[PDB]
Amino acid sequence: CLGIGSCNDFAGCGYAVVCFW
Repeated sequence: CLGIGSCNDFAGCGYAVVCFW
């Protein structure tokens, strides 16, 4: 849940660098 540009943090909330999916 931040505004970067690789994958998603926790189900629709925002972005992630370390990919949960």
